[PDB]
Amino acid sequence: SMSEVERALDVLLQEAEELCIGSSVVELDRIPTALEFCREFYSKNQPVVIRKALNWPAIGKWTPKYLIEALGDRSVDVAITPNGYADGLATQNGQEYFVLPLETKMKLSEVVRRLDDPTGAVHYIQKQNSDLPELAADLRVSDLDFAQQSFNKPPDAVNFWLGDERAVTSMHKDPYENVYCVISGHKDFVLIPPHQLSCVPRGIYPTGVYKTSDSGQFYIEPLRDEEGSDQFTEWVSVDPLSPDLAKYPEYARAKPLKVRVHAGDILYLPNYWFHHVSQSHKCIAVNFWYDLDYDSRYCYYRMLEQMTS
Amino acid sequence: MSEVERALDVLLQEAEELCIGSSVVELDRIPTALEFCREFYSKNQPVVIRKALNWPAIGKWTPKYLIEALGDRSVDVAITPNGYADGLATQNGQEYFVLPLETKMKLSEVVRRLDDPTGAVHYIQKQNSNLSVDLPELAADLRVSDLDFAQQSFNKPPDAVNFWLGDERAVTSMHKDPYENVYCVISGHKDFVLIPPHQLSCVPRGIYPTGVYKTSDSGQFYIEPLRDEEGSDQFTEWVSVDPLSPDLAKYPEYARAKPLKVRVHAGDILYLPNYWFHHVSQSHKCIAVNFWYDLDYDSRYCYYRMLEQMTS
Ligand SMILES: O=C(O)c1ccnc(C(=O)O)c1
Ligand SMILES: O=C(O)c1ccnc(C(=O)O)c1
Ligand SMILES: [Mn+2]
Ligand SMILES: [Mn+2]
Repeated sequence: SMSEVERALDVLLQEAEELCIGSSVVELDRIPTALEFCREFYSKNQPVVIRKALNWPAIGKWTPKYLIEALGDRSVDVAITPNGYADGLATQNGQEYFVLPLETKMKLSEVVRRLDDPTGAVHYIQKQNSDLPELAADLRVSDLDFAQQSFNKPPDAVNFWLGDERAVTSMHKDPYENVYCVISGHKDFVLIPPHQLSCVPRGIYPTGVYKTSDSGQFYIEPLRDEEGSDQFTEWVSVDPLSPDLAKYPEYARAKPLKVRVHAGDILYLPNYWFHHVSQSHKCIAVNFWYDLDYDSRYCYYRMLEQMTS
Repeated sequence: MSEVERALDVLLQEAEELCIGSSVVELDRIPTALEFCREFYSKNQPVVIRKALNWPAIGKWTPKYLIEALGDRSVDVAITPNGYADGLATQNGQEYFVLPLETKMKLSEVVRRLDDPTGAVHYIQKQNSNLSVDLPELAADLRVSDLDFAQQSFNKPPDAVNFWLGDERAVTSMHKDPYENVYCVISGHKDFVLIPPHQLSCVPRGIYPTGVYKTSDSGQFYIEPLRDEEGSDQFTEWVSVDPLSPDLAKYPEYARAKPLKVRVHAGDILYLPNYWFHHVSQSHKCIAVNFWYDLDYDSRYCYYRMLEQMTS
């Protein structure tokens, strides 16, 4: 038999199984109305993927070469890793850390050159925007009103991504509503619903950052507080691509959803959904992050965090 | 405190600090379907809209006009001695959950009994879609299309439409319904006390023998316990507290609860979201109608079932 907290958790999971909560990513051929989106997806905290939804100029024009021609081969901020796991788990001297990317700057064409070398380190570009007007002129952001009218606030962030196939984003959650638009290539998402939290292994790890030495080899440097001892972070311990079900029995009761998002597709990723992200080589994407509007679901989720701490 | 009580403390802290289910929103104008979906339905948040309806009914529906328009036909009426149909009452040392005495009588007969201050409490409260079922001719004095602003968020027709006409002594004890509720007062006013689902742990609940009101040959009311052949009580889980006069010594947990009071006048619309606890009083001969819609399941319902397991 099981504990009191575990009886409560089991009731949650059984009720959500019977009702098939978060059991499928809805597939749409056409952009829904603002009301359809509010009713069927936003208010139900439910992912949706809209196929061939966008006809943006970008979708054709945008490549690394065209971006170099357009942006004037500017200097950008790029994240670098030895293993391709920025914000991810890595071992050193037998200790598993949560490591942050080595963040540096370089010329866009140099980034492109370093993307074509399989032998080198893994690079990805994540630009946190709000030349740049020229780039914004290749996008019809109004096409996303159907979703924005549900959130009733402007994008709190608009990110541009250009990255290596080797760049894998490990499973994590975000306090945002997320509208994701692939421009070039395809992005693979693995999604787990919030309420399955108790089936997702999480641990506490010393946090570090990747650094190069004089010789150019990578190591992990522990991160430390204002003055004194180490810093920690809580992070998903399981690998969705190859779950070790022996080490993590409970993960077998989870139900991950797999969705591939192609150029011209839209993916609504609701707030606090677990996701793991892969992509094709030199995939380009832009996504819009909206601050969430707190409802009782968030409070239940905080409670669930407390129960499964 | 235990792990479960710690988790419940988290739930209540976050909800209180984020102003979740913390008030009834007043509007003077009917929202748009999108506004209603975003601000009230998707948030499971109650809202009252003042002077929202201009139905013919709001002018004309009285005891007399209903006696005339319905040809003084016979109707279902719930009767109690204390005014608590489907409520708790004590007898011979035992607290029972009591079902009302249900009978049929002429509409004019009911009106005569509402005019008796000393009589038993009468209430036309059958619900189970008694307006569409038993009173179709009244439907022409309403305009259900005016509720489209909310109906589009439910995306299904009303699964029930109820008609209420009761005594000021007829009080409905606190309970929850598996429905989205659109409440339209026609005459008089209705007083609601509301508590959000996530405060379930602040609401005491008990298992009670079930009974039903009966009269003796002399006309005295009494509770008859409901039992099967074996002599065993059939039980009902019910809210134990009286929102009007809470007994915080008996029920300390109700201290952390925050009831919301709202009076709904003729022409006002109240949206009572699914599984919201509600207690209902009314003015004398208040007339109301309301529309029940089956709820659309999401993870909140699973969390509420977990909350019920956590507090039993
Ligand atoms: O595209 C990504 O690599 C990525 C990484 C982390 N987060 C997100 C997101 O859409 O939230 C996307
Ligand atoms: O108006 C009432 O008396 C009443 C009683 C019980 N329930 C409801 C309801 O609208 O759910 C209304
Ligand atoms: Mn993310
Ligand atoms: Mn009710």
